[PDB]
Amino acid sequence: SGFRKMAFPSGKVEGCMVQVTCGTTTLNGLWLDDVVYCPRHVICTSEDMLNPNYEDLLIRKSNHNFLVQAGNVQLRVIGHSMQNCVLKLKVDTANPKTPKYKFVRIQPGQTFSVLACYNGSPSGVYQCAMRPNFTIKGSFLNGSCGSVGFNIDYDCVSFCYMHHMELPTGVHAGTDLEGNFYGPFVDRQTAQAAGTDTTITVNVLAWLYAAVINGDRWFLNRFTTTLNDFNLVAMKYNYEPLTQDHVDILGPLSAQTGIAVLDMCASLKELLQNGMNGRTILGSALLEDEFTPFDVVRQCSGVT
Amino acid sequence: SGFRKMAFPSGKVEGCMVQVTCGTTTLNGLWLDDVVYCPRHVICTSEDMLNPNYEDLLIRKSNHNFLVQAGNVQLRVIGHSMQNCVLKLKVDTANPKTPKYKFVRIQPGQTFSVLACYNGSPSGVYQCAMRPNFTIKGSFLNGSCGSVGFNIDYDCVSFCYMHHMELPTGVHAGTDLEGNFYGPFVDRQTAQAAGTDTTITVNVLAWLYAAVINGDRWFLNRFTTTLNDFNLVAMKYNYEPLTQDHVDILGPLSAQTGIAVLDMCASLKELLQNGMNGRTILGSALLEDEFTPFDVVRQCSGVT
Ligand SMILES: O=C(Nc1ccc(N(Cc2ccsc2)C(=O)Cn2nnc3ccccc32)cc1)C1CC1
Ligand SMILES: O=C(Nc1ccc(N(Cc2ccsc2)C(=O)Cn2nnc3ccccc32)cc1)C1CC1
Repeated sequence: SGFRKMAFPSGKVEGCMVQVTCGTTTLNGLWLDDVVYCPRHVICTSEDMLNPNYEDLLIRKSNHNFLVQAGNVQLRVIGHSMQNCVLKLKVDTANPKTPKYKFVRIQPGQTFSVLACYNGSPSGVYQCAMRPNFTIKGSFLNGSCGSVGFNIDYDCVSFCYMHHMELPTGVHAGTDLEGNFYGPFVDRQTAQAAGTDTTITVNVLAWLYAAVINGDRWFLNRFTTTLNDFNLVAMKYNYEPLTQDHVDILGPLSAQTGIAVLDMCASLKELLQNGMNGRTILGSALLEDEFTPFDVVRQCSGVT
Repeated sequence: SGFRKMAFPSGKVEGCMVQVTCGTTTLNGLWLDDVVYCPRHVICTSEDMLNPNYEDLLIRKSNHNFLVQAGNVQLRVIGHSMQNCVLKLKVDTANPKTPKYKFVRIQPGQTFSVLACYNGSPSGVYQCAMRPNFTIKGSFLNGSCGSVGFNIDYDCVSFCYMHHMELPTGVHAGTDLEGNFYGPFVDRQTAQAAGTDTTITVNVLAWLYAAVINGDRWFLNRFTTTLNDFNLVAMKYNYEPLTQDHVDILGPLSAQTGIAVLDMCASLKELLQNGMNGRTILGSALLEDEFTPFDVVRQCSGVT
């Protein structure tokens, strides 16, 4: 028992991190097979971030201008190309530590682990959620760009995120591994405000089921609700509207605990209306929304 | 910016996890050089956990009774010995993935990452603190025993914890890598209650400095306090008494922010007395105590 914000073991990803330097700028790259993936803003100078013309900036760069170092060994760059907001540096050596992998574009509300890196070296790993407003609340300092987000299914690493920027609000924006930004963000040093950060209702419910499984049950009540009644309350508290698809994914947790999804919704409704009253749930004094129903099942069953 | 409960990259530890089976029981072992370390209760049956005589139980076991598998390859056991509550299985092959390592016995209040494993395979990584009552609030299911806690300094892995048991209260107990239990716990299926779980005051203060660095400052006040005045309040709220050594370790954070340690203590005092008033600090509605002053500095500087 016990419930923790658990990240995937990062070893398979650590073996892919490299350092990419272009002129004065150094950031992280992801080396898979004979390609190194990195944010295209690696080619930008101080007077560029303001309004960069990446096509015009990339014209002044050749294969030899991109310095890729893996550990203490230099990789030879034989090709370079821009795909949306990422650069793909073709190297002459396939990464011998390349795991089985996929590039996936995750849905808002889904979770992933981030391996924060600096100068191609890993510093830490933590679990994140893609917010409904397509930002992530990460922990990144200058030099962390190119750090990636991922999920792992047995031996396959699904890369879903690459870190590119920090908005003036301290939240983070980035792309999938095809270089497409999550949300409306652009790789430009401009005021870009994130939209309303709504709570991932399906995840809070999954976490409430995790709490019941692990012994925290004070919040269980004698009430029930309907999807429409619950959604009226969810709207007021800037919670995502719950759908029948959400109810369906909560099915295994509902079956395991014997608490119908709508009864758990009624517990959530009362917690939203009345607060925690100074109490805690799984060591938290607020409703946790960064565990999907899949994460709860995985952690409560021990999937390796 | 941003602040997260970050764990160390687990790759160096993943390469050490093996599966150890003795009779019907399977748990995790740690393979470093030519030795596999695992909890000695791997030799116990159902009618043993109640009151096991490990010396008498180990007498009926030979090198061939301990099955050690690393991935899909079997290791040959050429020696076995019991050191306190761990078994040391000498194997004929040095682990080719053995990192530079140390065995350290951590102090209560210090933090570490846990690589949770099942059948020698890693499932996840999370950050823990050794509670002042020598328990850890982990996430472990049956089969997780032998999972280890560790810290990493550049390339050196300091192993500090090995998981052995879950107390009837859902908290976890374990040993250092010499097999000595943290706290008064014994590897026996008996009621063993943990003592009072006090809050790690030096860590809450370090987290409050992390909050100021990352922009959360509503809790800063116009007051100050003394060590004795603060400790009167800390006693009432089951917080660890703050010492001059604690003040000294908070020194770099105090210097970075320009907020004297005793002024931060006065903010903590008011938060203890008046609560959060429905507000949050670094996305938490309670005072976080599982970040040491070293963790805050490391995360806020980007040590890899
Ligand atoms: O100034 C340089 N580069 C350089 C500067 C800023 C950035 N930007 C914005 C940007 C994006 C596309 S263009 C400009 C970031 O937000 C990067 N970021 N991400 N997480 C951060 C956390 C803290 C601080 C910065 C962080 C990206 C690149 C060269 C070294 C001289
Ligand atoms: O029953 C067997 N072994 C077997 C049973 C219990 C245990 N024990 C207590 C114990 C310790 C020394 S003696 C008995 C644990 O607390 C292990 N633990 N740790 N985390 C857990 C989280 C959830 C459940 C159990 C957990 C250790 C070993 C053999 C497979 C048949």
